[PDB]
Amino acid sequence: DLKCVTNNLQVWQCSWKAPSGTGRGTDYEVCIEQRSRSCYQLEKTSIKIPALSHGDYEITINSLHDFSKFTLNEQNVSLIPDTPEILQLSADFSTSTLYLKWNDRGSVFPHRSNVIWEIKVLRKESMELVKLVTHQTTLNGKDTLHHWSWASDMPLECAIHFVEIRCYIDNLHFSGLEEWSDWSPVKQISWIPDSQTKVFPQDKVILVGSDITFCCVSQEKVLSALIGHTNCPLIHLDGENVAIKIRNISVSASSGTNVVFTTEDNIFGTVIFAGYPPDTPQQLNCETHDLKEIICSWNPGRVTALVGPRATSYTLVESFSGKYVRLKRAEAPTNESYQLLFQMLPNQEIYNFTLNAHNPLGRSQSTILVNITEKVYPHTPTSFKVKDINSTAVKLSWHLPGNFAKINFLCEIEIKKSNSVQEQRNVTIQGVENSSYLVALDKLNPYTLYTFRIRCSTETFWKWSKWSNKKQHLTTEAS
Ligand SMILES: *[C@H]1O[C@H](CO[C@H]2O[C@@H](C)[C@@H](O)[C@@H](O)[C@@H]2O)[C@@H](O[C@@H]2O[C@H](CO)[C@@H](O[C@@H]3O[C@H](CO)[C@@H](O)[C@H](O)[C@@H]3O)[C@H](O)[C@H]2NC(C)=O)[C@H](O)[C@H]1NC(C)=O
Ligand SMILES: *[C@@H]1O[C@H](CO[C@@H]2O[C@@H](C)[C@@H](O)[C@@H](O)[C@@H]2O)[C@@H](O[C@@H]2O[C@H](CO)[C@@H](O)[C@H](O)[C@H]2NC(C)=O)[C@H](O)[C@H]1NC(C)=O
Ligand SMILES: *[C@@H]1O[C@H](CO)[C@@H](O[C@@H]2O[C@H](CO)[C@@H](O)[C@H](O)[C@H]2NC(C)=O)[C@H](O)[C@H]1NC(C)=O
Ligand SMILES: *[C@@H]1O[C@H](CO)[C@@H](O[C@@H]2O[C@H](CO)[C@@H](O)[C@H](O)[C@H]2NC(C)=O)[C@H](O)[C@H]1NC(C)=O
Repeated sequence: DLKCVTNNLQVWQCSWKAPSGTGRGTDYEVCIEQRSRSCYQLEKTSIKIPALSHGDYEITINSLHDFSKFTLNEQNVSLIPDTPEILQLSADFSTSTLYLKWNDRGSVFPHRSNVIWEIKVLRKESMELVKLVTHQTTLNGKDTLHHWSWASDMPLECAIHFVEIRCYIDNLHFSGLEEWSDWSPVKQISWIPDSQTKVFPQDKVILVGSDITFCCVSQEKVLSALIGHTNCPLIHLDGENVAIKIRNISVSASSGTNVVFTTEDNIFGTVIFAGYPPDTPQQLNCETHDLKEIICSWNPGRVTALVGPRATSYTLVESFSGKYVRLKRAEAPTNESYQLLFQMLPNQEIYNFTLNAHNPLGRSQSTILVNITEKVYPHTPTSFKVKDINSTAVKLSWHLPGNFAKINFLCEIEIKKSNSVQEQRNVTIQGVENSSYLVALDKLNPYTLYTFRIRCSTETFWKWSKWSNKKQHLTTEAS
């Protein structure tokens, strides 16, 4: 009943059967005959002989007295890897995820061989939760450190979690059978009940239509729990501790849906918010009243169903300039659409806008490049009259705010006769200082119950302006 094993492809640690004819406490003498000629003097069963890759052996055993029918051979062997050992297991309770780190002792293992790690996670010694398999190679017999994490489906607070690990080493050039290592000694992480919250998780957020479980630690029996008028069966974890699985979570209200666990005397609970990420900002356009600042207005799409301290946030970043601007919003006192302001940079005249949107569930973006000039929108004129030199027609003078000393206009002036006709004419004027302007007409009918009206334009092509206060100051008719 002999047997040979090995943990390094280098040495074979054999151990034969019991005694045939001699009693207990006998010494032994074994020899190994292949090509060499070395013998041994043993006191037990094991022998630990050098490993023979390709080649046969000839093993002679003697009982050391009252002899011995002991003769056998050796070719392959049986490969049992050195039981791995967990380096350090830790948790991030906020995200309720596990961190494992161990070191394959590749260093004490010769050839580049492939290895199979198997990680196992139990929630209570018994129940099995995740089962991982990664495959790789014993890196040039160097100790290589491995990392593995997992975000539990249940909060790490309301149940103990053990984690073991073992491996399989397949060496392409080994002939013996290759068995699995032992399971790494157990490494567990349990939370010490030390808080106010007994219900997990607190005030989380999830994509509507997802699945989620809720913890509840306690020392007094839990009678029942419900989401919203719902009453979920109780999953019985370990000391009158309870869990509840929830499926296809539905859109929460402005205030997150509630989850209450209830006991004999008291009641506990948390809240949950199910919404959507933000929609890609639709209809992103940036115009300009004056060539000083830009107005990028946009409209959000689907309502995130998340508001308040988790209302979707917007940020306008400029490509080259690098300047940005994160608009903070009131708690929805805006209506549907909203905009933001971006001060023009001197000597730019082209902006590569990208409106960013953030949300505790997702992010979106809509970018729009522009020639600020081609996108100008003048504000309506102000405070103008109708006076001139003595004769002929009238010389108008209008006031329009901003900075346009650089370009020209196409302010079309409409002249309306005595409640009948209205021909059209336009005179071009350059940009002046932050002040009024001075135009001109030609040969107009003195009085004749005439009326005026004005609307502008720009050298660049875009929106016109709001009409101004309609005036009808008839100069002199009889003298
Ligand atoms: C304003 O528009 C520009 C467009 O101009 C750029 O277009 C890109 C595609 C490239 O040819 C670049 O040379 C032009 O200037 C937006 O450009 C964004 O550029 C970044 C570069 O970091 C792109 O991301 C990159 O993507 C590659 C592979 O996809 C990665 O390897 C890089 O690491 C990097 O992540 C990005 O796709 C471009 N944006 C989009 C979505 O078009 C620019 O983003 C925008 N203004 C800003 C700053 O937001
Ligand atoms: C998740 O639920 C929806 C339907 O939700 C409904 O409205 C809720 C507010 C609540 O009152 C629920 O009880 C209601 O049932 C499921 O939608 C159906 O999905 C099937 C396919 O799965 C589809 O054929 C039907 O047309 C859908 N019905 C409609 C219009 O809602 C959805 O299936 C559930 N989640 C999953 C993945 O099964
Ligand atoms: C490797 O070597 C020994 C040598 O005895 C193996 O024993 C042989 O096993 C095979 C398969 O069972 C048989 O066909 C042979 O008859 C056995 N002996 C001979 C002739 O060599 C042993 O099973 C192998 N593995 C171990 C445990 O080392
Ligand atoms: C930004 O837009 C303006 C308007 O298109 C550009 O200025 C014009 O440039 C063209 C050359 O293609 C000239 O013919 C026009 O006379 C210019 N407009 C006027 C009258 O001011 C400007 O070049 C654009 N920015 C850049 C450099 O791409």
